[PDB]
Amino acid sequence: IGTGFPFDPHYVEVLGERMHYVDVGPRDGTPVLFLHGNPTSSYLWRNIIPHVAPSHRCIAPDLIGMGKSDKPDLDYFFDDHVRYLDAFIEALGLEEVVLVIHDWGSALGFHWAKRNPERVKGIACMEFIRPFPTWDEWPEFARETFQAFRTADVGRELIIDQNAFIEGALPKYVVRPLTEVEMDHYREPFLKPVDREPLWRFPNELPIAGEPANIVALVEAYMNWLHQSPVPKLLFWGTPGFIIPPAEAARLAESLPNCKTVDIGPGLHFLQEDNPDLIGSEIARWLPALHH
Ligand SMILES: [Cl-]
Repeated sequence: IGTGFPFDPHYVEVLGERMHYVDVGPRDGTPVLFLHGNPTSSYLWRNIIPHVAPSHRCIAPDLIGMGKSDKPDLDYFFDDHVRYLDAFIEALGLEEVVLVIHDWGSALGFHWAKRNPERVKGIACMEFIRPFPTWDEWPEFARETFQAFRTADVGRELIIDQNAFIEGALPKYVVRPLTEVEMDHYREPFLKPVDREPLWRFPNELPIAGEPANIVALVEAYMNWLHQSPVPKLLFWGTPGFIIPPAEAARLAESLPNCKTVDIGPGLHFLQEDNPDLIGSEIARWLPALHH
């Protein structure tokens, strides 16, 4: 599995701040927009993009406060990310897109699709955010971890002061061991502790046990949209998975219209780090029939 990031940097200024992004492939078609989540960056997509770039434009931004993007002193609420990504998409002049989304990138992507349904020609998703109506829906062995993340004292200590999301959760939810070179690419945005604010606000925004109410309502809304939308969908899942276990992937296969599911083998949350070549090859194979 490749550890390098052989993508030229691109930058766009939106809402006073520079956002970094990958931009490769042809300009005369429908772009494929790749949205990472917490605590990652476009680095997460590095081994997937090369499968898709031959046929389609690949655009992979670093969310505001993450990756090589600028790091304003924001609260980094979901709503902040929405503002920055909405502006990013318009700054690039995108019209119709295909989305490839994970974690908070999936909340952003599904929320954008719900608001812009005629501009979404397909959604490839994996380990995506859905409501967890009670802590019981949450993976058992991570309930204590995320309950502690979701506090103003202990959660800040762990995630900001001790970098637990990077040093702990990230490698814990990849089945294969991440290498030190890969870990250094994920560490680099967050070398200064104060810059870890998004890594803490994100778990506090997760729709779990009814809280926070604004995010539960928005996530419920995009999931209701998704369940009624005819848009083509490609859902990657692993075993045991994390926020989409195998049984949920199978329910979604039956319940979401025009949905193809792909078993990637072993995986937890960051499926891209366990089987990037199958994810990329399957996205590439699925794109042509979306054009018409
Ligand atoms: Cl999170």
